Amino acid sequence: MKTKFYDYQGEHLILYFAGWGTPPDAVNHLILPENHDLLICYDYQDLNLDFDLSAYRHIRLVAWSMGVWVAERVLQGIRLKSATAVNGTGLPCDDSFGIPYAIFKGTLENLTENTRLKFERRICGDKASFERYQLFPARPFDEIHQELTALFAMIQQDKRIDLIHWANAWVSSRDKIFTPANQHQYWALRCAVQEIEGEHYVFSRFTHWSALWD
Repeated sequence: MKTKFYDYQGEHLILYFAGWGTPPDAVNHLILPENHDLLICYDYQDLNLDFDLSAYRHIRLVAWSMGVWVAERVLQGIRLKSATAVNGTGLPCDDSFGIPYAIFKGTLENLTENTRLKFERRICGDKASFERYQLFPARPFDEIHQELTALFAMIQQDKRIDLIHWANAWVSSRDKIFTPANQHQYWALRCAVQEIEGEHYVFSRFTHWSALWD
């Protein structure tokens, strides 16, 4: 996978796992706590994370959408200070616990630049939110298409769960991707759940990283 590393000379690390095909810039507006570096992880063509986590004292994970499933594999066996899921579950292609199969598979079967934009409208909700999201630099179509191909294969072949344990989960009330009922069904007996009014992309409602876990 790809990374973007921010050296703020921190003792601690915030680890952000992006959604499938999403722009890393979608979290630039979040203020970091003092004494924290940031590592943005994305482009899940594979699960290789070429980065040394060892120097950090505390590592806090924030994973959005399909990033939750990815983070469970990448960080299995790594001690985390906290792990926060944002509109994502351990079973991302799942009629009960994730994105319904018809939607997940349908998205890949029909994926074009045009349907990509329609899917981003579904992720963002209203037109104004969608248009704001379009100002983030878009990742190349061929890259996000290959990413979904890779994710689809991996997710179909590996339905393991609870590879790490989560501290809390945020669930958007109008999420049209991971439906709120499915998110609640997954997280109910696993971790604290925080409901928030919003859409699958909900980072726009936050100003500070730390609000996500504190």
